[PDB]
Amino acid sequence: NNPYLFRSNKFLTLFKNQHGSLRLLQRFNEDTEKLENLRDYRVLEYCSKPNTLLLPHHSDSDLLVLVLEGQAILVLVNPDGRDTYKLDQGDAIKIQAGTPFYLINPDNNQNLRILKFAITFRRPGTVEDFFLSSTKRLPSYLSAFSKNFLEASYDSPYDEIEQTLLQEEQEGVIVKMPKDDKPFNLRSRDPIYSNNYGKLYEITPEKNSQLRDLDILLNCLQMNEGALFVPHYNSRATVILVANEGRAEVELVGLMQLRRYAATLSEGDIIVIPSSFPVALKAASDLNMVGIGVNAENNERNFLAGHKENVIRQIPRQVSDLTFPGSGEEVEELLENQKESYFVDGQPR
Amino acid sequence: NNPYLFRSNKFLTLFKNQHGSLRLLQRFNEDTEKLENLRDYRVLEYCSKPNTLLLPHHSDSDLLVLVLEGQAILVLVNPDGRDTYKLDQGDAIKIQAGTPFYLINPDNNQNLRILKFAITFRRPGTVEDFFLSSTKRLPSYLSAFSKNFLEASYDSPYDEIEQTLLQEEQEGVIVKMPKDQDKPFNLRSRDPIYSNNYGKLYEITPEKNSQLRDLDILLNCLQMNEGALFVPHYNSRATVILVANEGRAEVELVGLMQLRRYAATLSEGDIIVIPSSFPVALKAASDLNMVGIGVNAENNERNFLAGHKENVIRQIPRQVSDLTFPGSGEEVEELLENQKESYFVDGQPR
Amino acid sequence: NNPYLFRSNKFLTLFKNQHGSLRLLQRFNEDTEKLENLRDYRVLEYCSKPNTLLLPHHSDSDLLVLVLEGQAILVLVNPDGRDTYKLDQGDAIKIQAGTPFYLINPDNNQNLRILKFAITFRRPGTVEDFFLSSTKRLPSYLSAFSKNFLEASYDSPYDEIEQTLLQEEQEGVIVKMPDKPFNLRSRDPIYSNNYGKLYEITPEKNSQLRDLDILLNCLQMNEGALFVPHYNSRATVILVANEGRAEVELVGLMQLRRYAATLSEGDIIVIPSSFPVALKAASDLNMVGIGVNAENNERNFLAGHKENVIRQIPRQVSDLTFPGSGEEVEELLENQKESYFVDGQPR
Repeated sequence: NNPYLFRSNKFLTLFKNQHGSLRLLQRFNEDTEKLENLRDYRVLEYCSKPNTLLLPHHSDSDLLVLVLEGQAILVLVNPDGRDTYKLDQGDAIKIQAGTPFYLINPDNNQNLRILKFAITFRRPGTVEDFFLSSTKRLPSYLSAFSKNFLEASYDSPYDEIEQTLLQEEQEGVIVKMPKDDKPFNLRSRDPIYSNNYGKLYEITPEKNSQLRDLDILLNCLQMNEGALFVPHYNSRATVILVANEGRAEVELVGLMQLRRYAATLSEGDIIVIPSSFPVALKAASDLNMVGIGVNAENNERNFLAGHKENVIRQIPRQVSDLTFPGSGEEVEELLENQKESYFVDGQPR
Repeated sequence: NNPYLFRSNKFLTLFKNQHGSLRLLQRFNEDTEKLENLRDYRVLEYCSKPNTLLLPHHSDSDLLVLVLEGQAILVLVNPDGRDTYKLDQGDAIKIQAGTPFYLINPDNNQNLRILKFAITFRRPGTVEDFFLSSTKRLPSYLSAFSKNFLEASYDSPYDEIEQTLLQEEQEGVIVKMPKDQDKPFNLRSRDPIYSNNYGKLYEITPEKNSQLRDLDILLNCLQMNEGALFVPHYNSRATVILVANEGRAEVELVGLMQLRRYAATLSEGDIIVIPSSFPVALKAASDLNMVGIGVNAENNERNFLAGHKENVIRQIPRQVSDLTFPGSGEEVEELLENQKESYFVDGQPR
Repeated sequence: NNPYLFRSNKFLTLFKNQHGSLRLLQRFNEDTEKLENLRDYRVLEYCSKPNTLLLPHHSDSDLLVLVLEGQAILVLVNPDGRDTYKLDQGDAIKIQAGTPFYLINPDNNQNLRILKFAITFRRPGTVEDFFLSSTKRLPSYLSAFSKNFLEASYDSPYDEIEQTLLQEEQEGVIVKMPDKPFNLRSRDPIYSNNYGKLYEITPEKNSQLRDLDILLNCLQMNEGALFVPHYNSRATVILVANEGRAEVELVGLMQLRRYAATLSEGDIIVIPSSFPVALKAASDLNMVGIGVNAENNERNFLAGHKENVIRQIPRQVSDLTFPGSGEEVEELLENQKESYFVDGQPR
């Protein structure tokens, strides 16, 4: 029906128990040619309950980890030592491929919800995880080696090695904790658009060294019920837009023939907004959303309504008069009606 | 039959009326595996008559715009203001994806002929254009939005909005202008890299021009006299899309399992693709000028197999020549010394 | 069965005579989707006997040339002049695409064995060579041009041109004779104990490699030695058995699979990024590694004292991850004293 829309039911449950869930969005190009440009990227949700640990693993892929809800303790293990980070809501960090990490929800009441955005390069489109832990679904990758190699390696009898590393200890890879460069925040900077209806924060690869490497931008969209993000488009960034809280009425325009792709988004729903496609966004409730833009370097946002950054207002009358049915002045007058910019009252009068 | 040849009839007419035409060359990889390296690029012709306007639109693709014939006024609109450029014949400029522009042929007699070279990145191989204009073939992309959103957006009744923006005024996206009235750069802005009595070749490399560095492209303007021959050579890295602009060219291309020769006579509007490392030679049937667009251009080097200057065979020592070739070392060295001129030579039969 | 394994018989013999052979490994992705990441690269052997010449040609591809055995005289022809290089065993150089070169084995007794690693960009996965020489298998690419163009070009009669350039002189492309290169072992080895050395040039350290985003390593091990379980973060390494025989255990993936194999002279195993790998020397062996996606690569070990990531996991977390008590784990990882290379002899 709409190829740019990924309902929260298009997520595959990789793992689940009473402690938390790991879910994996289908390939962007599983169902359509129109997203060949995204085939290298995958999205994952990690919901975990209080006082949980995600057992040590490494990914074959680079991860952009982004805390939507709650607080987390991330530990990266390198051959040398280990780095520990408290991530609060809105914090993001890049976990290099090959780095072994584990994740803790310390809060005694607050759930944890984390968005992983995997950049694949080994096998494009596919994310493999390597867990050290023998569990029910899967054993330790150490167990894959022969009796000889393991014994020679650790200078130990296989019986010691098996009873100490390789036997199945835990049921799952999310377990209960005993009954008891750096990260950066989306909203660490001042919002690039901010009036009485909405804020939009944005970190660009131009401004953050972790993102320059990935050629990604992140933005945090906040709006009030009834507010409208007026028609605009990005020059370069293809933005994967994730409904975090609230419901959003989205209208997307594209193309042969002129097509309109509208949808109402609930918590967990994703729409892909290609570069140069005009888009508008009404808040059905107070909502915040999180955007991940690829091909982000040099991105520029052109508006088609409101006072500020309205490209149509920069078209001279002599040209307007020819382009449009209205006279040059008739057009210029209609564009001056709307006083606010970016975010406006989207309520029927 | 010849997969590197794109006749002028391989262009699809996107739009046409009595004011001008916009045409679009088929994908380079539509008909052969042999051009996978070009699948991200598309070529377009814009021929427009005097005192015409191309209505405001933006592309999803980066455009390299290049004026073959005439003069034009290009206006790039940004959210901040707008930039205006006079393009004369041989002028080129990069139009960023997402930039809304319009194009005017002001000359009261001279036609306008422009080459668009689209670098695609959103949907590889595909160029979409977004026109603000309600026309016969297509309505404004603004019209696509709901009655609610449009009204809320412009703070106006839909009646006003439809009559002012969305109603069809113009018949086409090329319209006649009313009666009673970084920066661009020229191919020939530098000195030609090869220049004798038979031919000139101008060349801008990404090494020398910041707009091209980004695209990893080179442009060259080839001029030759009837009967002149561009002697056998090849590029190391650059795969050149070669556009017959004026005159007719006898072209011999050598390639590969099996050894093949891909020859053809080229007319105004014809294109041949000359892969990297493929030996190529080119005789002028008439006085011709051509335009070259080379991809993978960074660090390109041109090796010749004939003439005095830059003839790689002349750099092979006699001891090795004698083994490589049937002739004695000296017999070879003597034969390569015969041809006195370089690059461009007399191509006339004796 | 094992898609990462390329036996020496999987090389296609492009040309052969009593003077030498040119052989070309099948596409990495011919038979499996699991190596999409390598589809731009091709491997070749050039084995030539003493006092031989490889006739002047240019490639459509960038070549990383690497001398496994013997010594060679490489001549690169540019439009201006020519550069001549003596390569000794272990020497490597990048021959840019389009550069015409020829190759000589001057030694009166030693064979020449060269590993060519082609980086393809024109037609991805395909290497074309363009020989100036008329031979039995193929004529000079000059012969392709018309009588007119050739005559006009060299300002000479076709008779002279044909008898001097275009006629078949030689039987084959290997005939009997009448910036700078760098050695794998030019630096100090990054790992060195009583069982093994590993040399490694990274793109970080060598500007010829920075361009190609490649690392090279020279692995030397003593019979019975074991390269303990490790993985690279980013580099996918094409591993070439040069001398000796190696037991290789490679672990990967929906299902957990082990890809073991015994490798002989000429055999290649591809070791993906993030796949744990271990390697026992059945005999004294040396191998050559070509790692792609090499920029910023990091090697994490799962056994031995130094650079063992499992040792950096704290007890409190270990206790949960593994069946053993925190200290049971900590103690077991302390048993093995040496690092990287260990005694692989069974108790």
